[PDB]
Amino acid sequence: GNYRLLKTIGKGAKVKLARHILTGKEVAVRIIDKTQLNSSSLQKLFREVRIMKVLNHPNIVKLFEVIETEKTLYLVMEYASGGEVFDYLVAHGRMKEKEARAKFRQIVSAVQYCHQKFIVHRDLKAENLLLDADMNIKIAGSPPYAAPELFQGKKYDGPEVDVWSLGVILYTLVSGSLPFDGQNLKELRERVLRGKYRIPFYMSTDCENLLKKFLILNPSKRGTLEQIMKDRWMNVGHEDDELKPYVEPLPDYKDPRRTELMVSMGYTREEIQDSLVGQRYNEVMATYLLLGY
Amino acid sequence: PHIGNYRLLKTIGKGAKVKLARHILTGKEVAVRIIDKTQLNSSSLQKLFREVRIMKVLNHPNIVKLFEVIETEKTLYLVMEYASGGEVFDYLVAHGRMKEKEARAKFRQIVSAVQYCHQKFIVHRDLKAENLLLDADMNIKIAGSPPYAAPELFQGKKYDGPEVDVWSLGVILYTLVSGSLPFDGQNLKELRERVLRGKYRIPFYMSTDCENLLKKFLILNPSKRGTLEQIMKDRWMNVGHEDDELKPYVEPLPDYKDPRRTELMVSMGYTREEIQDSLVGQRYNEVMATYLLLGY
Repeated sequence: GNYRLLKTIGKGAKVKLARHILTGKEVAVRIIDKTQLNSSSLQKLFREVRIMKVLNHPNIVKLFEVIETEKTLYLVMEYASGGEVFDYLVAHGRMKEKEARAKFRQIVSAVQYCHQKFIVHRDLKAENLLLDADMNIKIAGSPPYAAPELFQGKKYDGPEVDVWSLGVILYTLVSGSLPFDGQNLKELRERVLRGKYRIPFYMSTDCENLLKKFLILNPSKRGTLEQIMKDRWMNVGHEDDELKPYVEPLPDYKDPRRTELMVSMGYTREEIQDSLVGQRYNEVMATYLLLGY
Repeated sequence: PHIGNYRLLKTIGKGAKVKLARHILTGKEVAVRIIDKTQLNSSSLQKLFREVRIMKVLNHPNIVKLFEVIETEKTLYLVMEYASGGEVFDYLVAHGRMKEKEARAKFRQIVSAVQYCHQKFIVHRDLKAENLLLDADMNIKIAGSPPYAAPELFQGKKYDGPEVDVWSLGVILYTLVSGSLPFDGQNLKELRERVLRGKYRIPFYMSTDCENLLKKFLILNPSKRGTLEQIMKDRWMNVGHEDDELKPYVEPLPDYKDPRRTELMVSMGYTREEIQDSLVGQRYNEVMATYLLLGY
């Protein structure tokens, strides 16, 4: 629709770099063929959509428009033009702790924001953490991140799962490698269940102390992130601004500047209003959003 | 571009490297695996050595043959069978599912090969299809891991037995005939929930024979699973082999005295003496390699 599709940036669903016509703005459009999706995967797709709609945090990709046809679902979102953090590491060794922290602060914020809404990512990879033009985290190979309880036939519901995973993340962020590894599953399981991981000589005690806060075998012995947020390593170099849960900014559905512009385009205030209050994510809403730059 | 007796040709796998090469004195093609041991951490070294001990012993037309080991302090070299036709994985993604007649052909070799390993109390412990290669003649050669895991993994159960391999083989069959995995998910929890339940989708075109055989592999309770030797008697396995049933593989006795080759080797300047010693020795030095490679 409304969007001039530029190149492809992910295949086989496809993902297309596009420019929103009326605003000139760049968006990634995810194009999904529902007809190919088996029963179970469709539920997951729908669940995923419901979640995007509601997430609004600077470090989680923003959803801009959903366009639905019988065969195809299109998702228009924020383009992360910085690649994956995965790459960045393989590119540029380990991160120095100053930089790991910078990134890791945003990650922890994002996930904790999710948590505020009783949403569990349930599957943090680093195939999952993107970066934008300015090296900011944007959130959108899975085994090493699995929590113990997985391998134990334990329930796998909580936020505590995410916390564990973040532990893993931190470690690879600062070590350039996974804490728990193996040439296979049995081994990775024996290694994860033991919980012991190699401390690199260059690690700060502060860092190791924070690692301990995440990677705790017993699930319901794990900090909330809101606690973790108070951790000392997290807040080095922020002596005056400590990490706190992110607070959503208040809805602004009435910006006269854009409403103006949109009337110019032929939208009625009426609908602009309806679409936002509605959180419909129709073209009216996309347009309002994209004029938000 | 040298090492022992091998002209290294192209690279065929990176980041250890694996180089197609031509054994000079015989003209034969071999895949050389070059490993930098300095880079291997403690644990990984044990697994390498363990892996080497095993190769040296395996001798089955559908497991890659080990030809030579060349050890240096930093670098270990493993010279072996080159399977030119790539992975079965690929072949499927290339040419839909296999029809049963063909699934069976391949799957016979696979089950033979694993069972041969079992005779030797060796458990592959990690059958992928990233693991099953094909040679020039579409024969299986044995050398993405999660969907193959047996239940007991996710349950904290011990994970030692042959029974592990059997389950995996179940998975293999299924993908071999369906062109896809019996147990899937967008993630671990789901793949676990799916594997623990055991239920998998039956495709409309599947024979009842086939599904009967699948049931024989994929049984939740580990110590309720056939040996492969039982499985080998299965009806589906043996359709189209009414007169030759799959039985455990019997490897043929050693011949360290092939006059034809010993000859040619003397010609090259090896002493019978040493040819003899290397083989009895199961040294896997250049003398042995050459003997082996002359066996084509």
